[PDB]
Formats: sequence, C-alpha cells, structure tokens
Amino acid sequence: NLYFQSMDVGIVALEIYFPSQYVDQAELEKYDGVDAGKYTIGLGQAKMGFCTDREDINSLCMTVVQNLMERNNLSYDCIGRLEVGTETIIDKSKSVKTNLMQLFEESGNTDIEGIDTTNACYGGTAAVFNAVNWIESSSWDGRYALVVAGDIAVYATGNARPTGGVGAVALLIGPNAPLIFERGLRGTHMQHAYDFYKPDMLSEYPIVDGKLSIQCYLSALDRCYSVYCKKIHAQWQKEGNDKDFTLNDFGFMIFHSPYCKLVQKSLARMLLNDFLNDQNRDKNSIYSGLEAFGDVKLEDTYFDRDVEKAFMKASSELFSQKTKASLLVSNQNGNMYTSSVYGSLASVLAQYSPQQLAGKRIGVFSYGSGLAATLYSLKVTQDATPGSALDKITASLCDLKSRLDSRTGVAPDVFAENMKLREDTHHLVNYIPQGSIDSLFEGTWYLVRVDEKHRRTYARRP
Amino acid sequence: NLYFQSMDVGIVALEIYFPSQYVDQAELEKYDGVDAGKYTIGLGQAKMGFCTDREDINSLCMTVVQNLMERNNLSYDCIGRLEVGTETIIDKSKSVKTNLMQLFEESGNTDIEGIDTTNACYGGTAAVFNAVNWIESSSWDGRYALVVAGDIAVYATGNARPTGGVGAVALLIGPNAPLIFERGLRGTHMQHAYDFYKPDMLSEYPIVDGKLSIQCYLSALDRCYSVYCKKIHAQWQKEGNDKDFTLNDFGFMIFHSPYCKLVQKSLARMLLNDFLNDQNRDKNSIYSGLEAFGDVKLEDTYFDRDVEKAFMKASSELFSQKTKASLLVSNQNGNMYTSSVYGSLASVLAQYSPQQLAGKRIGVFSYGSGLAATLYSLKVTQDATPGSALDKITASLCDLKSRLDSRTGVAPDVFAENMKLREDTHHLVNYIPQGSIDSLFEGTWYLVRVDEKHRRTYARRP
Ligand SMILES: CC(C)(COP(=O)(O)OP(=O)(O)OC[C@H]1O[C@@H](n2cnc3c(N)ncnc32)[C@H](O)[C@@H]1OP(=O)(O)O)[C@@H](O)C(=O)NCCC(=O)NCCS
Ligand SMILES: CC(C)(COP(=O)(O)OP(=O)(O)OC[C@H]1O[C@@H](n2cnc3c(N)ncnc32)[C@H](O)[C@@H]1OP(=O)(O)O)[C@@H](O)C(=O)NCCC(=O)NCCS
Repeated sequence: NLYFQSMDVGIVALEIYFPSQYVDQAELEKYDGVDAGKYTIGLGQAKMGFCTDREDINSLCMTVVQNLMERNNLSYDCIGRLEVGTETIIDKSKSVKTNLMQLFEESGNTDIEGIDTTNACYGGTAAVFNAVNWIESSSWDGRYALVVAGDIAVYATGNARPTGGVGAVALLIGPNAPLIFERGLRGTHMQHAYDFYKPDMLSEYPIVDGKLSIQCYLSALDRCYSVYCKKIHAQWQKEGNDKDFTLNDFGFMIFHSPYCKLVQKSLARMLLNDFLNDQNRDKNSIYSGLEAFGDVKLEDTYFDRDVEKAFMKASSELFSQKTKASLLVSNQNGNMYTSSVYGSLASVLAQYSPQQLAGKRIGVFSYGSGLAATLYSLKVTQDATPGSALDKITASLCDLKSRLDSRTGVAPDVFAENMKLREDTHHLVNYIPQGSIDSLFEGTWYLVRVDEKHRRTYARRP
Repeated sequence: NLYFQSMDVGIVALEIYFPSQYVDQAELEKYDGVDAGKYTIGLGQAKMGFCTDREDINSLCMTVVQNLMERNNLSYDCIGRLEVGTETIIDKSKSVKTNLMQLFEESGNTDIEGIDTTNACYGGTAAVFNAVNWIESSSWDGRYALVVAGDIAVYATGNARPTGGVGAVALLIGPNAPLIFERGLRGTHMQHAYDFYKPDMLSEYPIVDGKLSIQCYLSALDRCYSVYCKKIHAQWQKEGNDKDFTLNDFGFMIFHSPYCKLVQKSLARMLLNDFLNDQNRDKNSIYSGLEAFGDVKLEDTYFDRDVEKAFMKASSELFSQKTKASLLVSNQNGNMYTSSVYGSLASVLAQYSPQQLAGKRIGVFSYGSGLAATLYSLKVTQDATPGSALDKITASLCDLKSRLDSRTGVAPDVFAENMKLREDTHHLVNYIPQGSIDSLFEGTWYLVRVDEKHRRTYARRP
C-alpha cells in the first residue's frame, strides 16, 4: 500500500526491431490496380514492412532482446522474468520463451519465470501486466522483468493485405522507472467475439470479418475508457477532487494501430465519449457546433458518418497534439500486431524531448481481436535532466525515423512473390532459406535451416 | 514484507472435470497385441479417458469453470482475474479465455484481467503463478483469481498413445486460503529443448523424442529441486535453522504425471539427490546398502538401471506415504497435460482427512517440455476443525474415486475408431458433432456446431 508507492514500477528501457525492407503503399495501389489514395489516404498508410524467408517469430524476438541487452550494457544474470506476447504461432506447445533461453545459456541464468501468452494483438500488454504484477509480488527477487512483443502480420490477398506489417518491441520493466504505470487504472474489457481469428491451421492467414473488427475495436474502446474513468474518478474523489476525466487529462494518447485512419477515428470516438458524458455540452466551447448530436447513443453510431465527420473535425487539434506523432511507426511500417501499440509508444519517445514529456500522462489503449482490451496509463517522471532515465530512454529512440528511412523499398511484384512463396513454404521442413543475410540490419538473428524434424537453427548477422 | 505475510495467498477451491468414458489399459494391451503388463505395470496405467466429438478445449474449460462457480455459490462479479493454461490450440489468435466470457456476459463483469498462456504441460502452473502475483500486486481489487488448466492429450499410434488422457482443473485463488503458497520458494528452470513439441500444423499429434523427454524431465527435476533447496535453506537460515532440506521435509510430494512409472522413478530420483547431498550418507539408515553409488554423478545416471533399481527400492516407503495416493487421477484417467499435476493435488485432497493434511508441506513439481519447470510448495493450514475451509475443500473432492468409477469403459476398437475419426475431422468446418449429449456428465458444456466460417457454438447438458 505504501510498499507499492515506493516502487514506481515502470518501463526502464524500450527496444524496437523491424526488418530492412518494405513495400511502398502508393506503389502497392498501382500494383493492385486500385484508385490513387485508397491506401495512402483511405487507410492512412505509407510503407509496409515485410520479411524474407530469413526471419521468423523466434529470430525477431532474439534480435530485439539481444539489441536491448547490448544497448543497455546488461548482464543476462540481471533478468528474473522473461515472457513473450505474440500471435505468430509456429509451434502449438513450445514457447518462443524457451527458444530465447539459447541467449541465456552462457550466463547460467535459467531461473527465469514466464512463458508465452496469446490473444491476437493484446498478448504484449498481457505480458506487461504479468511483469508489473510480478515485480510488485512476494516472488520478485530484485531482478528486471523483460517483455517481448513480436509478430509477423500477413493477410490473404484483398483489402486487408495493405494492413499487415512485422516487428518486435522489448520492454525492460523495473522499479524507479521513467515511465510509471499508474496504479489501479486498468480499464479492461473482454468479450467472446469472432471479428478476427486464426482457426485455419493450413494457412498463415486469419479469418477476418472486417466490419465486425472495426465495431469491436470501437465498442471495446468505449467500454475500456468508461472503466478507466470510473477508476480514476474514485481515486480523485478520495483526494477530494470531484472532477470528470476528459481527453485533456491525457498529455498523449496512444493506440493499437491496425492502420492510421482507424486511430484518427478512435481519438474522435473518445471525444464523442467526453461529449456525451458532459451534462453541460452546450456551454463548453470545445463542443461548439455539435449540438445536433447531443442525443445520440454510442451503440448506434459505430458507422454513423455524420457523427464521425463532425468529431474528427472537432478532435483534429487534440489528434495533432496527443496522437499523430505516435503514428510514425504505424504509418511507415504497418501493423505489428502485439507490438503495434508499443511502436506507438516508441514513436512518442523518439520525437519529444524529456522536457516535453516530463510529468505527462500517456494513455494507452491496447486491443486484441476475439476480444481482449485494456485502456491504462503511464506517468512520465519529472526528472528530465541530462543522464536521467528519461534522457536515456528518449536518446535510445531519437534516431527512429532515420532507422526507418535506412530501409530499402522493394517493388510490389517482388513483394507479391515473397508472399506467395511464404504461403508455399508455410508447412515445409528440411529447407534452407534463400533470402539475403547481408541485407539484414547489423546484429539481426536469422534462420539458418529447418531440419527434417522441424527443428530450427539460428545465427546472428554481425 | 508484512503486507504479503498477512495475505496467506493460496488455493481456496479446486474443481476437476474429466469425460464420462475411458479405454481400459489391460484391454488396450490385448488390442495392440503387446505383452500382458506393458501398460498396466510398465507404464503403471489402468484407464485412459478420452473425448467424443462433443467436447473440445473450450467446452472442457467452460464446464470446469461453471461447475466450480456453482459448487461454491459464487457470483460471476467476484472474479477479477481469469486465465487459461493449455497446449490444446484450435485457434492461433483467439484465446480460450475470450470464449469463457460467454459465461460472464449475464453478470456484466467484463473487467477481468488474464488471457491464455502456453508451454506444453507447464501453462497451468504459469497461470497459477500469474494469479498469485496479481493478488499480491497493486492491481488486486479484492476479487478472486480463477485459473483453468485443461487439455486433450492424444498421440499418434505407437508407444506414446497409451500415455494420453484429457481433463481440466479450475483453481480459485485468494487470500487466507487453506493451501498456502510458500512464499519465495519457486525453484524454476527453463531451457531450449526439442524433447516434445507441436510444429506440425496439419496434425493434432506432437513430435516426441521419447528418451529425450524422460531425460529432460529428470534433469529439470534435479535442477528445480536444487534451486528450491537453496531458497528454503536461505529462508530457514534467516529464521535460525541450519538444517538441510530433505524429502522428509515434504509431507506430500506431487508431480506432473505423464504416466505413473515415471512419477515413481522421479521420487527415487529425488532421494538420490538427497543421498548425494548428504555428507553423512553412510551413517543414515535410509541410505543403508547404497554405498556403492556414493560417487555417482546425476548427469551420468539418467538411465542407469542399477541406480534406478536401488533408489526405487530405497524410496518405496516414501513413495507410499508421500506420492502414491496422488496418482489416483493419473492411474485412472491418464495424462491431462497442464492439469495433470493439479489432478495429483486433487487426488491428495480426495483421500486424506483435514487432520492428516493439517500443517503439512506439499511439494509440487510442474514440468512442460520445450522446456519450462518449477518445483514449488504449498503449506496446509493448521486449522482442521469441523466446518473449516480445510474441511470444505477436502469434502469437495472426497467423491473423486466414485466419480471416476461412474464412467463407462469403451472397447479398444471403438476407442481406435474414435481416434481415427478425430484425425479426419481435425481441420473440418461446417460440421455438427454426432456424439451423445445424454452420455455427458450433468452440467457439461458441449460443441453444438462448427460453421462454414469456423465459428463454434456451445450448449450445456442439463
Ligand atoms: C480495415 C479494412 C476492413 C478496410 O477494408 P475496406 O473497408 O474494404 O477498404 P475501403 O477501401 O472500402 O475503405 C477504407 C477507407 O478508404 C477510403 N477510400 C477508398 N478509396 C479511397 C481513395 N481512392 N482515396 C482516399 N480514400 C479512399 C474509404 O472511404 C475508407 O475510409 P473512410 O472510412 O475514412 O471513409 C481491411 O483493411 C481489413 O479487414 N483489415 C484487417 C483488420 C483490421 O485491421 N481491423 C481493424 C480493427 S482491429
Ligand atoms: C514414456 C515413453 C517414452 C515409453 O515408451 P517405450 O519406452 O517405448 O515403452 P517401453 O515398453 O520400452 O518401456 C516402458 C516401461 O515398460 C516396461 N515394460 C515393457 N514391457 C513390459 C511388460 N510386458 N511388463 C511389465 N513391464 C514392461 C519397460 O521395462 C519400461 O519400464 P522400466 O523403465 O521401469 O523398465 C512413451 O510412452 C512416450 O514417448 N510417451 C510420451 C512422452 C512422455 O510422456 N514422456 C515423459 C516425460 S514428459
């Protein structure tokens, strides 16, 4: 109670990994023969990262883990919990976490709690919560928790294909952190839904109910925001503060980003929530011109274009200040599934100084289809001095745009053939990848071979 | 540290579910045309539970959860964490947890942390630890944690098939419990191994390296017990107690049970550890006659039959007192994968009075191939009085043997055809199970249909 208060448990370090090639969305429009703007404006997407046959879920996760450890000058004996959130499943029993133990062998540190945890795009967040809970528990042994969220997002040909991507994020979690989980403020919602699911074991691709997935994302947002607000209101009331939480109480607001347009719609949806919750709508200058919508219900408006147009316009400045910068990775790389929202976090840390971040609340909406969601928040430390934790974490990401721009664009036809071959190779054993090793970023782990018994071997590109 | 001391976090209720049919191992021997005793003595197995087409991982988990909630007169509003451990994967994205939310819709309690967590036979224990950590964290909100471990264990034709099984266990976890997690005593070991894994997406069956699987189990046991002993020694020493931990410090010792014989070997393996760790072996009467093995090394004796024979004989009384009773569910139902060790816990609770359990330490070895393992312990309350929580939890399981005996034996050829049809139905969509609803135990959830879009619908047998 005062024990938890001392700890300031949070994110101490954040490492992001994405492959060295992408397909350009304007080029993909031409290739797919669609009208100009359908992807770049309609979806709001510029470039989509993809993998050659040299990278898989294990190599992505090994890559981001080792890059974090080296960047941060960490011994492998300083990790007490290691866990993977993913929905890229290449083995139904053997966890990615057990594969990652290869990296820990030389240290002899094998007493490391955690395995893998999966529900669509939400597994990273699940692992984060497990890590925080563990640090705060009787079982914490003074060591860091390490969370890895990683995924390869690929869709069948059609209108979902432009919304894939690939990436991994590693989060080092411990006490006295610069980005502190705001205690007791997890607004969670889970529900039995078939919006997006992967029951077809013969294919890498999901079954997607596109329209239902949008409705589920938005209804989950409504519910999570309401639970989050109820929880903060109760804390505030104890402290003698009877005000209502609104978007202005977030300094930044980040989202799981399937594509940028939905995120812009989602911030507008949060404003609509604020609007409906304020009994003094018609006397607040923030809501000027929205009087025609005073009586609408959330459940009736998931696809109401009038409400949408009005609230996107009314939230444009809030979107620019709180959310637009967070979309760097999404716009330039696509949907990284479990790591997407953490890519949005990385994007904020990459583009704002410690002084611009100090003391701010970062709202985090994490969604996974099926469905599981939580809106939670982080509080940034007030220490923005040089050499501070906040300075180190921002300095660790300030080259993010430059890293993204160092990738190579690949023509849509070449990308398309990569996808086709990936399908064809999906169940294959006794094979050796043919993709370039040299084109991988420095320090990237890659697949060497899959043997006749499905066992995989990895090596590190120097 | 006084915050965690007050809590006495532990298991407050334990529900087990198994299907209503099994195949008899003596009949299976005759069917497979093997020598009499191969299964019943060699593996130590009497009966193996199996499912008709009416049950799947979702239905098993729904069944055990709702049975627990009803037995215990619990509101669905009193659950704050719900998580599933399993390795029975019928969807690569959509968690069993999200399916379970069907049961919580009526109450409106959707703010429930947790999803699914997987590594082979270990996922149940991972979820247990997540639940305990959560209760002890800043995020606990006063509600119970509920953990569900469930699986369908099936092997291809051959020497592994008699070691399958099926079942689920739900554990209700909260403060001031009758079975208390002994704090700070998790002896964990994880390692990158290919002993048993499920990379073949076209088949329900695992790739098993049988010999490697036994070696990995035993080496993991050695390491886990060593870490466990190191941790408890430090704890005792801070309290003023300098004694070495031995098997006599466990009142009961329970194990993940792939088959009973390996559990018997495993207790013997633990006594071999005690033997080698004891500097006065030759003066202690339990080790009398074992002087020839004084200089052996653990890593050289995984399949040494002389060591095995000697330590099996020497540990026979310890086995009878601490472990034999725990194998009721394993012997009568087979390997339940993630729930196997919790079935062994259930078996101890089913067969011992509160007075016989009171104050005792229950050692718990949980293993999952790949591999992840932990040896931990529970402490039973000293309160064995009439109407006590210990009275309550034992009373909830004392009909376990009669429940097992109420099942129907099915002939091996019928069992074989069930398995064959299961393989053939594995990827099928747009189908309606043909198995009997009336033969299911009262209150069992079952599969109604899998539609053309792979969506599954369930109903409950009254
Ligand atoms: C998201 C998804 C459903 C969209 O597919 P779609 O709706 O068939 O694609 P459409 O092209 O019809 O419409 C998408 C946008 O492009 C706009 N658009 C279409 N052509 C355009 C053009 N030439 N220029 C500019 N915009 C254009 C549409 O108006 C729409 O935007 P709006 O809602 O702001 O008006 C599909 O990508 C998908 O299923 N993705 C995977 C699941 C997912 O990401 N779900 C999100 C919730 S998790
Ligand atoms: C466990 C497993 C490896 C055993 O298969 P197997 O070794 O081919 O079966 P075997 O018959 O050779 O040996 C099993 C036992 O039966 C004994 N046995 C064989 N015939 C017998 C008979 N007619 N009467 C009595 N015992 C007999 C063997 O001696 C052996 O026991 P022992 O080690 O105490 O001497 C196999 O069932 C398997 O792969 N299971 C799945 C993996 C698993 O559960 N692993 C455990 C670790 S997780």
